[PDB]
Amino acid sequence: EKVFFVTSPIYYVNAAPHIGHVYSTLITDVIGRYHRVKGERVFALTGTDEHGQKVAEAAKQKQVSPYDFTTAVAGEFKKCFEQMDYSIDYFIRTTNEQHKAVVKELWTKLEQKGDIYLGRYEGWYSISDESFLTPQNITDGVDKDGNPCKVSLESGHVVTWVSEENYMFRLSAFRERLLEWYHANPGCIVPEFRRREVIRAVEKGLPDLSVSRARATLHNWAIPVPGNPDHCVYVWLDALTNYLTGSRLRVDESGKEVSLVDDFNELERFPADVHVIGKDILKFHAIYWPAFLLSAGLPLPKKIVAHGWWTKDRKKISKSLGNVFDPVEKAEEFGYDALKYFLLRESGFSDDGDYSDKNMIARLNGELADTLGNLVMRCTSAKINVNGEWPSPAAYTEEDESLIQLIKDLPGTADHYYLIPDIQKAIIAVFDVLRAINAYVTDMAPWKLVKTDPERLRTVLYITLEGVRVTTLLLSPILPRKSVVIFDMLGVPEVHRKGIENFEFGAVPPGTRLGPAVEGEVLFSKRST
Ligand code: MET
Repeated sequence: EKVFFVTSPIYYVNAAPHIGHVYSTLITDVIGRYHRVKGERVFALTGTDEHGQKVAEAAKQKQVSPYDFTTAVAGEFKKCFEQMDYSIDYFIRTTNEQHKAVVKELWTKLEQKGDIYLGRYEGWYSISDESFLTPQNITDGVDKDGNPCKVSLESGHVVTWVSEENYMFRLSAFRERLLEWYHANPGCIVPEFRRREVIRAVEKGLPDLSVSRARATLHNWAIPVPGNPDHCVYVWLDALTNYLTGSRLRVDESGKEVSLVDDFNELERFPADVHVIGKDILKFHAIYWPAFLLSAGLPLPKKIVAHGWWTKDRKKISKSLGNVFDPVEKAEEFGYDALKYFLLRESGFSDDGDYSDKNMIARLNGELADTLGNLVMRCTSAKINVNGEWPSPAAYTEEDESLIQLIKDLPGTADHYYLIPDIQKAIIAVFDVLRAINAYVTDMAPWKLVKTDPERLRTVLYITLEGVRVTTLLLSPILPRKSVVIFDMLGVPEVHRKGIENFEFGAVPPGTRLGPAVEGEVLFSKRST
């Protein structure tokens, strides 16, 4: 029994925030939310990666001091995530003094167990990705302007040769112990094919890792290696330590950090239950990170879910090349909950998704408006629900027991998808049941039963309300604002809107009064063809 701990990756602050970071954090936010809906202590963590050469030089380009720059951008991030209506507990910055204490404390652990030694790194490097790459992983390409140069195959960004005396981590010694972990825990990297990638890599062989860099190279914009001011710590070790730092910070209601604890157990968050990340940063989390943690004798995480990169109208995203995709703007256009749904629904973690205003409307009209929207407006109209209450149900037909089974079985299958995690599958799961409820309703024809057979209408309405309820509960994390509006319409008491107990069918007693119906309001609004 522990605080469920879920992360988004801390984002480089070299440019403004955009869909990549928003999507990543939404997943994190959703996973966190669901576990809270369960009624569990949760700790969600997003943040910014502010040190290193990439950011140091991005500051230099705009021609302002990095101290000013990083605080400026971090602000654009805090603003945007605040606009997206997330429920992240704390927002972490690698410039934070408590974080340094941790980073240094972690360093010394690695040093005291003798897994750090002074060496050299002579090889390729991407500043834009802050990644060490072998000659096999680089190719010919084009300079930021004219000239021929070498680029990364992974990312297409320029690589420079580096020949520095660095401090070296014995990553090569943790190959065998990594492969046991990949096996021992064969659902610890999601999705499965990304797990096969990681194993295949570690199987080939692992070099040692440069965990320090010549102070000059970095423009002194990093964390000093303990005992040697000539060096600074690899921006990635710095960043990967964010998870441990955040696990150790007591946090006030205003959201400001108020204290760094000595030991990770004191807050019961570490090790992270889930690390949400993107495909592009897999090796750091799936190879380096566990190797570090093993070295330092800390526990390893439970799950790492890597996702893909987005597009718009089948063309990659770029502010400069004619195809932008501003989430705060599209959220203001179509609705914040609606946009989150689309992003979570349209593409699963094994896929590089495709937004378009066409499909956004298709799914908004088809699913949000027509499936779910009509269902809540039906079972709560004056027309069908003449007493504005939860009716007491008569005897159940087999076709009733049929639907009830779905509704009963739904929580458990959604629990699994949410836990994998596979948020797409979980949404579909729910909607299958919503579709099933709209069939049952069309078939029972309650509009007609209000005059023919009120004793029967009681059993239909009840099942429909309880269906809509349980489905809405399990969509809570996806549609946080709209689920509340739904629950209000239904008149579901606040105690019943959360908690594992209210997954069970029949948790709201009959006689429960519905919410006051406002005439002007709809739940979802259709858009043009
Ligand atoms: C601690 S995970 C770091 C992620 C990295 N800063 C990025 O934005 O890709």
